[PDB]
Amino acid sequence: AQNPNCNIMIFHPTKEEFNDFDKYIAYMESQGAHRAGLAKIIPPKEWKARETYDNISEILIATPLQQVASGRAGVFTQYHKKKKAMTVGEYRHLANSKKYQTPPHQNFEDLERKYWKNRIYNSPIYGADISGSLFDENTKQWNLGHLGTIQDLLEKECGVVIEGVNTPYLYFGMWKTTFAWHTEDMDLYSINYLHLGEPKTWYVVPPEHGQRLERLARELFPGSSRGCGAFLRHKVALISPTVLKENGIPFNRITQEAGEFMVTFPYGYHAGFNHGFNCAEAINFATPRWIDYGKMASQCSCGEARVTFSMDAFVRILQPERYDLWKRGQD
Ligand SMILES: [Zn+2]
Repeated sequence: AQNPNCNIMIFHPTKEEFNDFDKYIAYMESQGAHRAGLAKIIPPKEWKARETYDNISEILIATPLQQVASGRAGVFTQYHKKKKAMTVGEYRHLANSKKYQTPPHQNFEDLERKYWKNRIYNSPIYGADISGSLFDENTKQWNLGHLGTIQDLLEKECGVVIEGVNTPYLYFGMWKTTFAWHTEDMDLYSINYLHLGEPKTWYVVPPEHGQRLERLARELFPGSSRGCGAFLRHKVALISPTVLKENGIPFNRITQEAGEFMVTFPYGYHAGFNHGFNCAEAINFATPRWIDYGKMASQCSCGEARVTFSMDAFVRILQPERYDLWKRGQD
């Protein structure tokens, strides 16, 4: 069995190897990459997403979200308070202001320390789930707007034509911008490209140990667990690496820098934070190996994980018994 310790693996494809997305994902798995639940892919030196990032200031963040925490430093939830619209230009200026700018620090480990010590006492603001792409139309390899669709994958494997179409999303982040512990909708894969700016630190639990994380979360968020059998679908809960370690939860961490891809794997619980102003793009995708994960994915029916019409068909076909209950949760 490849990668038995479930380490996060890092890949350096050549130009040739970067020419077939599906084929390279299969190759990573053949090396045991998926056991970690996350991998890093460094593109070939000659590759670029786009020419420059000089004309992105006019993109609109219709609904910036201020992330307000409740709890204690290492075990907290956050909620999203809606702010007034701002351009990326305005957002960037805000990220860089005294109130929100990255503090001076020694290195990534020093910033991580400061994040977990201090995050709860501040409320950073971010631009989430903005439909769009910063990949140049002419970029042919690993263009996140040019991947095969989950709908076509599902139809190829199962022979059922379904409505829906998934497209990439943009994220604009600042120091302390926080991604709560979660797996992807329907436990899909995800791919995340960091277009520009400061790093993102990721935490990941191996898919084979996902239930250990769920068990701990039930204990640490007892009221949340009571209200919903799949409350991590709400994407509001944070647990520090110190608390994970204290409770024996297997996990790994890695820092993504601008110009790097990260792929998350079916049922890989992940969380993280932004080091400072950045912009990332992400999309879900599927392979034949995802199908069985999609069939077993936990669903929120309490109304607190509203997703989209796009997920309707996946629940409808892969989980007929859960569909009705899920649906009315969506109503
Ligand atoms: Zn719920």
